[PDB]
Amino acid sequence: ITGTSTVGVGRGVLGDQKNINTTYSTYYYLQDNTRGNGIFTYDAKYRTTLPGSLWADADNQFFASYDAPAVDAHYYAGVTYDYYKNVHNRLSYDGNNAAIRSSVHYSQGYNNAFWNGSQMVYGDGDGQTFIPLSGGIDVVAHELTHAVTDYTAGLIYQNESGAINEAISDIFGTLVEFYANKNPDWEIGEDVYTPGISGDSLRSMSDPAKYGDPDHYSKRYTGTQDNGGVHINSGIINKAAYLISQGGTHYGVSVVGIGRDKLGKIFYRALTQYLTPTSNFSQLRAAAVQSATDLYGSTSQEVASVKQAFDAVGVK
Ligand SMILES: N[C@@H](CCCC[NH3+])C(=O)O
Ligand SMILES: [Ca+2]
Ligand SMILES: [Ca+2]
Ligand SMILES: [Ca+2]
Ligand SMILES: [Ca+2]
Ligand SMILES: [Zn+2]
Repeated sequence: ITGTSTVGVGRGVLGDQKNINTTYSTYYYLQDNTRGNGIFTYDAKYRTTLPGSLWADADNQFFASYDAPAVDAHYYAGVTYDYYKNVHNRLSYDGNNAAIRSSVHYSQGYNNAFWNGSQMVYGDGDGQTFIPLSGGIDVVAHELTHAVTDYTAGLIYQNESGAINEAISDIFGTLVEFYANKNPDWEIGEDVYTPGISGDSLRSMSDPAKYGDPDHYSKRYTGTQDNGGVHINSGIINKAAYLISQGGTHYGVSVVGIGRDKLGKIFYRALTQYLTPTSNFSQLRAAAVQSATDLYGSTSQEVASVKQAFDAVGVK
């Protein structure tokens, strides 16, 4: 809509209070004009028709429990925008400030969120397995990172290429968690998964086998479920990103950690410069080793730790 840039306030899924960029024209719209061609948040109103209606509010106050998922979808899209702009000099998901569109209240009891090729979609969950999935900054950053991947490497959402795709989304989901610096971790979806059970998560990068995901190439899933295990074989790359950042010893291979900034730079460079739609794990190692070499030189600790990390999860 055409209108005035303004600042509203509301509560997120977790009851946290935050300010949100709105646009005034009769109603206050969840439209942020401060970021590229803007960030727009829509109400799917418990239906599967997309995007639904641009989120509208009479008083610019978003404190109803109905409002909570919209507040987080809108705010965490902004933090994610800021991360790619400030840390990687990237303007929105397409590199040219494309409008970022989110719909919340998708379907009834929907225990998922997705990038549909055009926009992000968040369910409310059933209240048991999930609460509203926009509540997780790692979830919002994960789904918008699918958009980045689609406009860069274009990794095919199948087999090894699909697993790298899933891994990139978990890596950048987590680095956006750390950039926003609330209670960041190396787990995926802890904030919105199983509200009755504390301490658990959907997936773990630090120890993927905790949730039944392989942490070594030799334990890879080769069946057809989950498009050839895109959410499963992602553990092998997830664990490698974790060792590169934090270090550790895994099946007796020692890796010196180089921290989150360097991990980000290396994997962003691999994503935008070397990876292709059909890239496998082996070509991801080569891409990640070339990126560290470009950035830090062939003889650096940074290149050594990428090599030791890919060695540790059994990727030659
Ligand atoms: N995003 C993962 C986990 C979601 C929870 C399962 N309903 C997937 O779709 O496989
Ligand atoms: Ca209101
Ligand atoms: Ca957390
Ligand atoms: Ca997390
Ligand atoms: Ca839980
Ligand atoms: Zn994903």
